[PDB]
Amino acid sequence: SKSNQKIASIEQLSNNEGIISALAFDQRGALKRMMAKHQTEEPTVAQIEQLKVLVAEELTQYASSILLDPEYGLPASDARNKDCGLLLAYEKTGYDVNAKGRLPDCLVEWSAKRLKEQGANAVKFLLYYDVDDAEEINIQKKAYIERIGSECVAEDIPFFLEVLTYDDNIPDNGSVEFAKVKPRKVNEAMKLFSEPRFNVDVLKVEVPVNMKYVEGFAEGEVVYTKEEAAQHFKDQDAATHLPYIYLSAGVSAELFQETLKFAHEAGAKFNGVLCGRATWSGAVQVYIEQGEDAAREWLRTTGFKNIDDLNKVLKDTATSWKQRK
Amino acid sequence: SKSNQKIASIEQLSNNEGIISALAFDQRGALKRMMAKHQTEEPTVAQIEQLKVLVAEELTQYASSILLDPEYGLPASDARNKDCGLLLAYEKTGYDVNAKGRLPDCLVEWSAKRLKEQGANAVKFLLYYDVDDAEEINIQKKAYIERIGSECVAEDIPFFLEVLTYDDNIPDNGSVEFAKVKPRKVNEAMKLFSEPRFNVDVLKVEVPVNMKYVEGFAEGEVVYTKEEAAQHFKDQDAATHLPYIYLSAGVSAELFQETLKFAHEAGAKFNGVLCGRATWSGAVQVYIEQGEDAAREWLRTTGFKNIDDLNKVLKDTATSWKQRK
Ligand SMILES: [Zn+2]
Ligand SMILES: [Zn+2]
Ligand SMILES: [Zn+2]
Ligand SMILES: [Zn+2]
Ligand SMILES: [Zn+2]
Ligand SMILES: [Zn+2]
Repeated sequence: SKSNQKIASIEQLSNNEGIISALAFDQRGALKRMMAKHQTEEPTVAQIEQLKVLVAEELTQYASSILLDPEYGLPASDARNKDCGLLLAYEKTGYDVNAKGRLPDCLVEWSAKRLKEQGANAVKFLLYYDVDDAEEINIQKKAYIERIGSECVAEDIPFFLEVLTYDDNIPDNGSVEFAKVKPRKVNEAMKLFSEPRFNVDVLKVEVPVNMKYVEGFAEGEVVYTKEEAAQHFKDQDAATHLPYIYLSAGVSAELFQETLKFAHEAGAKFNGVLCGRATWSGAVQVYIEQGEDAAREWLRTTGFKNIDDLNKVLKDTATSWKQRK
Repeated sequence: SKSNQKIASIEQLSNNEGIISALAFDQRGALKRMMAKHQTEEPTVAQIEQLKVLVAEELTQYASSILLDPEYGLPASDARNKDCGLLLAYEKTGYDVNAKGRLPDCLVEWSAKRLKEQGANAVKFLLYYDVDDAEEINIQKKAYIERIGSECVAEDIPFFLEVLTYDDNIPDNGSVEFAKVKPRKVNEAMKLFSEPRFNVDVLKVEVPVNMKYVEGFAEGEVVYTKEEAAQHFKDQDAATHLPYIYLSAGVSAELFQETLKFAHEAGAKFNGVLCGRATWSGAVQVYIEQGEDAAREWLRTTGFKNIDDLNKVLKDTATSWKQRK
């Protein structure tokens, strides 16, 4: 029984079939790491704002919505296509490697009310979550999400909760050891944050396996057979009643496309994507080394190919956010 | 047009005339400072919980509600009189003297939803605010209060905002220099936090003058005449449309009583009090030095006299929270 305004706002984030075919560019710390590979200087605010503007200007005509951060992304939000909706990120970027727990913390100048006043159709918040963590840590995380979920009810604005999994006992997310526990980490977190007390509207989540270790896709060690990986997608689908969409996690455009196909064939009725680096990552080096004009040209050719190829796959694979179990 | 449930909850916090005749004991850091004057050991959790229990057991029959903190005050909340309502504090105790700005920060395990689930009839949050501070500091404070105000709308629970004033240029609140600016600091903060965007239900505030420097009350220097002090109370009344109640700030029971009379004669239509140390402060030394039985005896004699004398003054001076301008 979702409120009329929350329904209306999620319609504004979705395409004409109800698929969330969204473009993600709220990267801050992560964008700076990408830029640091191609220049010796620290990135400027102006530089970062302008790169986000280029992506919004060139690619939002092909997206149903764009996710931006309010620290650098407000000029880009003004530049978005007239039919493209807006999500704004609410968490501070990254986490303190020297503090235990990756504890969640909102941007200090912002509230759900102020994000709505900037024109957001949704508030997005990223939480790092390990279901096996100490309860002393996880209680703080549950309480924090309850606050944000309550703010978004009062402000009558959809709450998109992004969950990224981790385990302090397995510090490398990309490892074989992490790949074995990932389905559990992802699916259990979804079960928890689907509880009504968190007031989440849409979950933005990882695919439950690391595809780099799935039979057929794997160039090295194989952690799961195709049958095993497919079952992890089925378990993910059963973990929530809420609409859920996938993040790209910086894999190649082609691997992300083949992942969505695999999810669909396995029986995950995912409702779209918030796809960032798989679409636009190549623009960063071009912008730095060649300049603005060359970056625009990259976005009009390769960027366009990446998002158009993605949209074609979504048409065949994704399910309206309104579909009910 | 307050919601039905918020109205019902504030009725539960008020007496049969609609006056908030409430008992405050959410002190944590401040209570420890009081206890440290009478023992060499650091206070224990068990010790602090039990002192709050004694106050709830002996005095809540004479109060319309009690304000407690969720860190030590939950056993005391269970012990309150059946007709006495409950407010729970949401902020961490005190502030970091080594960090600039006294920036607001909720208790990490709590949310408005969880406070409501403990049986609170209201959420109370303390904000330290200097209207003359840098905007870089104050924007964070406004954003933070907007979040809490929004949570309390969603959870349909009254939001009591306590404001304490300060000025980093005048580090001693109790000084003559601070006394001169206090009315401005207090009244301007009330004007700001009465804006609809903060969703405050009731303001808990300081009296706008330091009575220790008002003509007639002053033993030393006189900062304001009686006429001048009376006008500051009139300005306070005009600063808000919301119900507002006074905190005691640890003055004597008799001075607090004469302050409420002065406010009333000046034309401040205050709606009650959240009175803490003026009522129970003497119990702390007795509990530590003499023990539990002696503390109960103090509460049944002097404690009772203090709260009963206060209730008599409130009957003559305070206005229903429902009164409209
Ligand atoms: Zn390079
Ligand atoms: Zn993301
Ligand atoms: Zn198909
Ligand atoms: Zn003593
Ligand atoms: Zn107080
Ligand atoms: Zn009178």
